[PDB]
Amino acid sequence: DYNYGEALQKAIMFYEFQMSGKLPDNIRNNWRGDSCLGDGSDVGLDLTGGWFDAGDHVKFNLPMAYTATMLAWAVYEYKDALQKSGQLGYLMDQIKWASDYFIRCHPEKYVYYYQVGNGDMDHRWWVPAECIDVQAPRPSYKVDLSNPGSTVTAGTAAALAATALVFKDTDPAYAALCIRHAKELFDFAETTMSDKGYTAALNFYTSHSGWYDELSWAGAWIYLADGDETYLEKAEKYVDKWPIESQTTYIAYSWGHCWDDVHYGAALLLAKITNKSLYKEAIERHLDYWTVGFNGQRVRYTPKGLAHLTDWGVLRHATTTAFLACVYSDWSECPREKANIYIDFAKKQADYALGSSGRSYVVGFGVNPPQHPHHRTAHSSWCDSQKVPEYHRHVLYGALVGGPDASDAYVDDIGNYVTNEVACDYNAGFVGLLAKMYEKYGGNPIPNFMAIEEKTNEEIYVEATANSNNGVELKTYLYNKSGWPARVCDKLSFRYFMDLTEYVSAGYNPNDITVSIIYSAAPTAKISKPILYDASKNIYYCEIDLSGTKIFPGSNSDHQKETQFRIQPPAGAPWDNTNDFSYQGIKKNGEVVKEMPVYEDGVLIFGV
Ligand SMILES: [Ca+2]
Ligand SMILES: [Ca+2]
Repeated sequence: DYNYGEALQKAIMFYEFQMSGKLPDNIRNNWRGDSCLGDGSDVGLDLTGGWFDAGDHVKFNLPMAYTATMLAWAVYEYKDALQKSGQLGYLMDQIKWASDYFIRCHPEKYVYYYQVGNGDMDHRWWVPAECIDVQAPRPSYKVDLSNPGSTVTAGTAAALAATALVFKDTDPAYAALCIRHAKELFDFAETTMSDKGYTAALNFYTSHSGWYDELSWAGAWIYLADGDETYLEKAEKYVDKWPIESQTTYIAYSWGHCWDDVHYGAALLLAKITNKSLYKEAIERHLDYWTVGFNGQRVRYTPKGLAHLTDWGVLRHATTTAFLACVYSDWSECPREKANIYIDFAKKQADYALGSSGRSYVVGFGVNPPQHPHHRTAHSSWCDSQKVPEYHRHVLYGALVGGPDASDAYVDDIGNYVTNEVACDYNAGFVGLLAKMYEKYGGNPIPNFMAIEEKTNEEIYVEATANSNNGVELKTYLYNKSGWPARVCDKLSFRYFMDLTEYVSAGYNPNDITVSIIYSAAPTAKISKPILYDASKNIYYCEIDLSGTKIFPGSNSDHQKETQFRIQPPAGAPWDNTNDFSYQGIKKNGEVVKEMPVYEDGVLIFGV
């Protein structure tokens, strides 16, 4: 059988790679650093934190809130299994990472920021998370009473209520904070009944289904968190506003639970809360359609057994429905025959994602996993190209990709933003599915698993050429191809070492040597007079300081800065470049000159 504990371990770790903001020191990788620390600065608020949505760096709160709710749902249903796997703490930390962010986005009762970053502006740049905020502004978008967003506020209410539910025993004060914000956001959504102000997510996370399903979703979670029947009643109030399967009176059943349709999960929760036939029949009708069929109709299946609802995020849909199948099949009121059908269906969808069709569709897991997920920071280009490097510098452990077509066909290409898309909501229900599969079938996680990668290219270094000319003239490029993690540097300098024995032995003062910047792409570039390095051997160096100029792996030729400079003695003084340490290195290998060491804020970071 497949190792569900390892899969669960990695599916949860995936969210660490999506973290935005000032990162905790207990992350388990060496290739994510601080990012987007100025989020919210355009409106005078701290709106850092949360997750980047997909392979981009926009923070879309509707799918982010959906994700957090689903992860908390996994905790709620499968806490003990998650504890045993060793991953419950990390999952809870990720849930709180998102929820802390939602709370900051809600500075007053009827004002909610639902997006940080602009989709069109953000997606123009194929650069790592640690550099994206240098390339374009990241505006903060909000809804309020004059420009409302019932769908996203209700969605966030559900996330904070679900967070309160799972934290109320271990952190009563935080749960009380979450539940208050939840009820306020619910009232906000219910008061406005409109998405008129929810515009910044157009073409990315538009709500075609509206907010009535979200109101039942949020109401049910609020009730579960603190037992307020006022919100269960409101949740049931809006059931008759849910989508209806056309040509029938049935609650819609032929799609699936996802970020833009939560009435499937809402029906399941309301079923367990009230045991009412309406909800039990609705969810059974849905799960039947996905398994054995309903009234002569059944979801499409690939020849190799994948339930194939659509071509967009097909594995996201199959694994999420499987999760719901797990929850309902574990319920005592679920008819036994179909409890077995449902859980058998859930395992097969889990096993398809993990490799039953011949390859894994989970990055970094199993047999022949995808290697080119459509993900900027895991690829980690230093020059704003999907094609450079031609392989990902990092392994996005645990990422469930979009998946194959209805014939099980699939191509692993970074440019296929459909088959190789990855996203927060793709892994959300997946985590809960793997929790149940671990609870039932086991599979040992990797002990103390850490995503500490080997650095496969030199991050920061000088490339240089030189020519002798009554002294020396240097043409240098100071590179920042950092990757572990990518980072912006603005305090970089390097040293050029010389042996001035022939010069000082002839009676000349090193301070009369001319040092000059000829040209530099760094406007702050400066060069020091010779500095004594070894009084016994008359070794000196000149410091070329580019502090003040950003050098980072991004676009606009920012991953390198050219500096041309000259070091020339007074006319007539002896000069021998051939005994100069840095000159010798340049002529040995100008590509990477260890003999011109690089310093960041005065600390050596490369070279001898
Ligand atoms: Ca909706
Ligand atoms: Ca010399």
